[PDB]
Amino acid sequence: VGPKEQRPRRLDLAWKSVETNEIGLNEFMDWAKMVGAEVNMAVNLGTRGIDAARNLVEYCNHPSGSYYSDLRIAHGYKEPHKIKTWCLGNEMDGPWQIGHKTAVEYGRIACEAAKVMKWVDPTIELVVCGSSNRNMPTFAEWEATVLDHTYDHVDYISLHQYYGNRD
Amino acid sequence: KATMIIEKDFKIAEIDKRIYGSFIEHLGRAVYGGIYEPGHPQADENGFRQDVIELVKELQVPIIRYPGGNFVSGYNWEDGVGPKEQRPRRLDLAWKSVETNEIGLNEFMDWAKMVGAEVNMAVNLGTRGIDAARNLVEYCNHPSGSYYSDLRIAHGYKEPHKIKTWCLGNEMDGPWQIGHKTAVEYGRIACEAAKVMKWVDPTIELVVCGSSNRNMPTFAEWEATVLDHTYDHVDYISLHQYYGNRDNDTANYLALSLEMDDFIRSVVAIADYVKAKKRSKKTIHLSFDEWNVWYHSNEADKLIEPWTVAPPLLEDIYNFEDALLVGCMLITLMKHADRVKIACLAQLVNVIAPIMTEKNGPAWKQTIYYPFMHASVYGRGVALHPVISSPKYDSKDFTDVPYLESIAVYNEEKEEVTIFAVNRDMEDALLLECDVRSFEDYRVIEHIVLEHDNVKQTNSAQSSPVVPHRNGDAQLSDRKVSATLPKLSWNVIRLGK
Amino acid sequence: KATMIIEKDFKIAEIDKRIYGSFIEHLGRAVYGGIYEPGHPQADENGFRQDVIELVKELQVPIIRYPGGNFVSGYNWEDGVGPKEQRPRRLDLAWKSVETNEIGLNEFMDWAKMVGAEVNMAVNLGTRGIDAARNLVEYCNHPSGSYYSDLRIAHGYKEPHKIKTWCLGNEMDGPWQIGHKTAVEYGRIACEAAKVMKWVDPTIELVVCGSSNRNMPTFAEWEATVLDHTYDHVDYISLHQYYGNRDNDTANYLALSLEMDDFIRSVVAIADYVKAKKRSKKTIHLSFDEWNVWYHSNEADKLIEPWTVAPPLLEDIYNFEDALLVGCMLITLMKHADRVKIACLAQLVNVIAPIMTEKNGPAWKQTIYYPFMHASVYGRGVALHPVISSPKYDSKDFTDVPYLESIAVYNEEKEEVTIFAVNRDMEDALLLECDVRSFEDYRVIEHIVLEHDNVKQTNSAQSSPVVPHRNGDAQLSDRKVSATLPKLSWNVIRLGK
Repeated sequence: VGPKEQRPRRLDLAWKSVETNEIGLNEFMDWAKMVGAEVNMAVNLGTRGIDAARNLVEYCNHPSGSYYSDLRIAHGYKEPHKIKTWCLGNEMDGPWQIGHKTAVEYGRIACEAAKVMKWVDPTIELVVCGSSNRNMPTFAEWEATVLDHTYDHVDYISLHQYYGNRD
Repeated sequence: KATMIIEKDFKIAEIDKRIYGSFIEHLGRAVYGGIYEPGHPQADENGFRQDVIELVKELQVPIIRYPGGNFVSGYNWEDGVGPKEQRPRRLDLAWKSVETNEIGLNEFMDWAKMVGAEVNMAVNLGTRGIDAARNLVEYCNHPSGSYYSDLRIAHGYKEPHKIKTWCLGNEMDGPWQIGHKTAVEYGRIACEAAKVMKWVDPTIELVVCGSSNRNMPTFAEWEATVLDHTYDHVDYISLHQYYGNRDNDTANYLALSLEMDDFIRSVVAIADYVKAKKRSKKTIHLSFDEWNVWYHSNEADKLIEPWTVAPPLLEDIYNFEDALLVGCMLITLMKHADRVKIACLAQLVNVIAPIMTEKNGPAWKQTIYYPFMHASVYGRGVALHPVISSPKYDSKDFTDVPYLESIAVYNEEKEEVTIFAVNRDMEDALLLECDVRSFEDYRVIEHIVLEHDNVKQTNSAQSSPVVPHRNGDAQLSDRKVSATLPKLSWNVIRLGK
Repeated sequence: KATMIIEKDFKIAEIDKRIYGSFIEHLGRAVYGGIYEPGHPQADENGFRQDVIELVKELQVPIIRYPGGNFVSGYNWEDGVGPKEQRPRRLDLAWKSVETNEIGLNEFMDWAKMVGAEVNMAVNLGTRGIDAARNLVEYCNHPSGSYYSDLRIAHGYKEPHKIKTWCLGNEMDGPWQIGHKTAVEYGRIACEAAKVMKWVDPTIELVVCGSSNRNMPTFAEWEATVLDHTYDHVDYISLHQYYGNRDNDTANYLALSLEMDDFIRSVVAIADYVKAKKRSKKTIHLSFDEWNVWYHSNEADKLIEPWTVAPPLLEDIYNFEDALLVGCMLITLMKHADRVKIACLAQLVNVIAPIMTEKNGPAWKQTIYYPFMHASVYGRGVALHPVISSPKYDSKDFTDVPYLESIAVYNEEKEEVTIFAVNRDMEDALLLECDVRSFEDYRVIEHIVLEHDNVKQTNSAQSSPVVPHRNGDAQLSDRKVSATLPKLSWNVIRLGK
């Protein structure tokens, strides 16, 4: 976010690419508007945590009169994005994931992130990470533990599945 | 009388030269007044003491661990790079000193280059974690075209440092450590740090922290748990050990290398337990990345007031018997060349060091400099398995202590065989006979001896009564080397042709 | 071509003769129809087959594990003692057989005495626990003057059996085991059983259960936990391993001893990890108390209906390649004489066995009998460290497999050196040259060879095509023994003087 000359070039470790950040969340919201879609925004719970989660909700959803909401206004977006549905991280059970967490570690951070996000904006919904797929050795055990930690604060649990005709 | 077989075909392993490594921490006068002293008449254009540079070069130290040690666990690497006016003064909680960060990692790399050493760089896993670890690898090793690599270029270092071997934190099991972690907490963060560092640069190697010493209540349990968490992502596990003669029992003191031997075997066993538990084809080796005599300066250190710059901490003044024990420790590393691949004499300058300096004044060699120098210079090649028969003795803490501690190293390229030997006998000479039928056309080049009548004799800036001579009597006749090892002596018998 | 140095002074350790042990379970026809067959023409007045007794004596088996194995985990020792009329018929759930208990422990001890073997007695820690453990030690070992010792006397056995070495249960990690226990559950009960057994008789030694197999999901973790719970009270940890050639790949099959070597090294590492964790001075050794080829009889056993008496279970008929692998396994045990102190060929009679019987008929020697006999008879003394240079091959599961598997054993009292050697090569002879300089005045006594052109050839009661000959060409010349090891052969090269 903010002026392009101040956006850093980063090493994206997920896909081993250099990410320029020439597109960030405000430009993506502009694109989504053009195609008539709302956005299901994911927050980083790999290298980051609860403070970044509340601040991003505030930046996106709080109208004005705080540092992060007034920042979004300064960046050229007077009206809040008012994002309804958010993902609490991504595929956190994966040994290939940046900042992988066990089901307990993830459940705990997701619970605490969910709380602060909803205190910023109680209209939102939260999605907690399921297993990366049905074949994970932690399949089902993961979902149970994660929901045990987050149930009262979240709305959905995720599933991921891909198929292929390799034979 | 003792005997030895010296058979080319009974080999332990090629010695990894990194067993002759060392270590510099931002501790006391190791950096400030040690390697770096801008006011000194013999300082170079960048403030580095040229006399110290020459003393390190003569040791041929291949690798130096940096910047800690307990210091790293509270250190921010960014505080020591870039223009000096923007580097903050910090309270170093490890050594209760004010660290100016006038030396940071780029200046240390410049120093290391001058002494011909690569750097074994440690990352902070005490107050910091995985993000700082990836960014530091990127800063050091990624060529260009990212924020951190281009930052290093801007700071005046166009070519990457290309650091090969990194430490995942320091002594994290210690209750005295900044950001101490349990074995599980450490295993987990080390695993995740290892991953991101290797994704930045897959050519690197990683060292995971062992116990701070063999006496920790979590000893062995720690290593097992840590390796269980990190095995597939790391390359070495570390061991630390210091010794001291706090009860004036020389016989027992010189036997302490047998304990180091068992310590090594124990940690090897743990690595091989975890290898089997994981069904891994990869073998983890050992980095003995702190070892030395350390005890003499304990009481003086207790009087140092906190929050000075470069206090005179850990300034052990070593004596002759300390040199003998260091010699036994070196032989012990060589005899584990199959599994100990890196070792660091802790530390290189001023701090429990073979090299000592005085402000605006001379640099000089402690007693321990000599066996270290001999092992480093003459101990490259293949470590051979000794089948020794030696007489033995009992001490307070040890039974069946051989008077003879020895090994031979064969260097095929130089066509040399070197026998390192300590005679621990406090009263009598030891008549060593080595069966060298395996080596044809070899002769004795020289027999170096380090001895002194008084085991408590030290060296100093003023005078060095403890120094090697080359009047050993080793002789080679019908495929037998016969040598007289004086009482309480370190010996280096060099053969050639 | 291959070379080998046979250096007197480069020694592994004295071989404990108990590495030539075996094992009889109440399984199939091992007891009923094996050691014990009333009315057999060769049966003695106690019903034991004399022909089997002689075949066992010729193997010189020093120790025999009994009575299980999976059987012991559901067995009540009291059911097999006292007057036969009061012994109950039980459902043995291990092998789905009706056990009559016509043989119990006192009759087994009578048999063991006749073959000159001590008994390694196993206790039930599946359905039973510490009380039955102490009571059985008391029954067997306490002289008199207590209920259980006087009971043994009343049963006809005045002198105590004085059993030295006891197994704390059987295969307790196995999901197929009666009263399976987790490593913590097993460690705790084994600890508490060990204590009470040694309080009855402090002269005993105890063996704790390892993993039932290298492939168990709890492998290595199990041993570490179990030893963590039992270290101070026990003496050995067990390993079990079986092999088979289920994909008709001989070259891969003969390399399987490299896996056994790794398994042993792995379990030794675990013991030494726990030793260090405990700061113990005691070293735990290994009892390899089940090992063999086992696979031929798998399909046949599936047809056996439950609840018969003495069914023909596990009746592998071995072939020549099986004997070669057995030879490689024996050499592997000798190579680890320093830490493997007991081993048991599983099992001794009928069940996966070197000795097979027919009812009212003959007893005969399987292919595997021969290498076992050679190893037991000629492999007493000190195992020497093998220094060998052999050509090598790759197979499906193994890389750098040496064509030569060999070790020499030096018996100083007999002034003999025995070289055991397998040539795994499926096409070519190996020309072995052994440097015997350290054995002045030794000559070749004999060179035994087990070879057969068809690896799938078996022996039977009617003929034995697979038998040793003494036409090996080993010869001494200029301090060097040269011997041709035929393709796919087991070789015993005996030297003396």
